Amino acid sequence: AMITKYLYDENAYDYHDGGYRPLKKAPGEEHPLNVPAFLKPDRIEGNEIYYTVTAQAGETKILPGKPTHTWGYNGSILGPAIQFETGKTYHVTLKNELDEVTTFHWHGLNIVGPYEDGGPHAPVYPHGERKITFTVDQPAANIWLHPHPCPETARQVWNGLAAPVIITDGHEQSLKLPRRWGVNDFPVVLQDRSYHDNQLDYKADYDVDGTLGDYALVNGTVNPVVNVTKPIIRLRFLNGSNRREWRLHFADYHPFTQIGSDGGLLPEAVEMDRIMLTCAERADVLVNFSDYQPGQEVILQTDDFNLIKFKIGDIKKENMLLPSPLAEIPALSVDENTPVFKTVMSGMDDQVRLDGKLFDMQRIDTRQQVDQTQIWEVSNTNDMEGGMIHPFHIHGCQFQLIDRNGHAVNPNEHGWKDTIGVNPNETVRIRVKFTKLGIFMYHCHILEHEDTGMMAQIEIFDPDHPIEYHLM
Ligand SMILES: [Cu+2]
Ligand SMILES: [Cu+2]
Ligand SMILES: [Cu+2]
Ligand SMILES: [Cu+2]
Repeated sequence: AMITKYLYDENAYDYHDGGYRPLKKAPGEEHPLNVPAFLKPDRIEGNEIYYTVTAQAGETKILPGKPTHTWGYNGSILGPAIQFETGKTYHVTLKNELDEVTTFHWHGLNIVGPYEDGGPHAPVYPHGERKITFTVDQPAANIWLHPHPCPETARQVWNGLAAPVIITDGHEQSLKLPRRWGVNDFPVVLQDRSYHDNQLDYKADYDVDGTLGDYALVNGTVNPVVNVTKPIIRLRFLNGSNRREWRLHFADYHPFTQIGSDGGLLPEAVEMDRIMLTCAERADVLVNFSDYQPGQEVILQTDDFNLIKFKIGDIKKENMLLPSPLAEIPALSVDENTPVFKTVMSGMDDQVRLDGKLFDMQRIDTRQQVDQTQIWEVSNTNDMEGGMIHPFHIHGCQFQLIDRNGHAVNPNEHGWKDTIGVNPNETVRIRVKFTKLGIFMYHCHILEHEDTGMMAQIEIFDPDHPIEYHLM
C-alpha cells in the first residue's frame, strides 16, 4: 500500500497560524543545485581520521546584485559534506573564526556529552579552537552539524551554519545504492530565508513562535535545478529550517521510495507520493525518473510551491529493485518493569515550557542509567484547534517508537529516529537505550522555542563509574 497522505495532523500544520508567511518566488535565473564537496581529511592513519572544521564569515551570491554576508563551515555558507565510517575514530579540530562564541553539535551522532556532544556546555571562543576525539558506533545514517550556543542557536543557523554529515557502513555499501555524489546522490538541506537589500537580518524577521523566511533556500541556493543524467536518484532530505514544515511531492505526484529515517536505513522500504518533515527530521528517498522522456522537466514542490526542477537528460530506462528486508533493526526489549519517564511540551510563543520549566544550564532535570532501556512518554498539551506540531529531539542517542496515542506508529517510523513531530493532544511513546555517559539535551527543535528555553538536561550515569559534572 503506497502512502498517499502526510503523516501529521492537518489541523496543526504551520499554514494555520495567523503569523504564517507563505513561500514566494525568489528573484534570479534558475541555478544548478549546490552540492558541497566532501571534507578532505588532514591525516589518515589506519582507523584514525583527522578533520578540521572552521566556522567563518564570508559572502555568498544568492540573489541578483550584491552578495549576501553569510556564515559557513570551511566556506561562506552551510558547509562541506562530512563522511564518518562506523567503527573508525575521528580527531576533529573545531575552529571558530567568528566574532562570537559558537558550539559544534553533531545532531544524530552517538557521542559522549556535554563537551564532545557540542551543546551549550562546549563553547568555542572567537579565534580559538577545541579538539574532540570519538569512535563512531551506530549504523549508516544522514545526520548533520550545526551550532548549539544557548540562546543564540536560531540566529547562528539563520546566518548559514549547517553541514550535511553522512555515516556509512558495510551493510549500506552492500546495497549498491545510487552513490555518485552530485550526479545521482544529493544532499537536500531545506531552509527558508528573508533578505533585506540581499542581506540576512534575523532580528528584523524574528518571531518568538518560530522564524519563517520568504524564499526557499536549498543547499544555500535559490531556484535550484538538478540535471537527471541517471534515472535512479538518491535524495537525502533534511528539514534545516528554524520552524517551517516541508510537505514534499512532485507536481504530478510521481511515487518515490523512502529507504531511511534520522538514525539510518528503515527495516523495509516505504513507497509514497508525498512526505512531510518537521524541523531536523531526515528522509533518505530514491526516485526512479525512468518513465519520463529525455526532454521533460519534473518539479518537486512543497505544498503548491515549486521547490526543485529536475531536468530529464538522455537517460536509459532502469528498474529499481531493493531487497526485503532492507536492513535489520535490533528491537529494544521492553517489559512491565521498564522504567517510564514522562515529559510534557506545553504552550506556544514566549509561553513554551518543557515539564513546566525553562532551560537552566546548572539544573539536571532527569537521571537515567547507561545501557538500561527506558520508555519515554512525550506529550504535546497544545489544543487541537490553534495548536502546533513540536519536533521533539534527544541528544546522544537514536530511539524507536512504540505507539502514537496508543495507536499504530507511522509507516516510516519503524526504524531509528532522533526527532519526532508531536501533534497537539498527542502522547508519543518511545524506547531508548543510552550507550554514552554524559549530560545530554532534550528539547523542541523549533529553534526559537529551544532558545526561549523549551529544553532540559539528562544525566546518563554508570552507578559503578560515577562522574561529578561542573556546569556553569
Ligand atoms: Cu539539531
Ligand atoms: Cu541534537
Ligand atoms: Cu516547540
Ligand atoms: Cu539540541
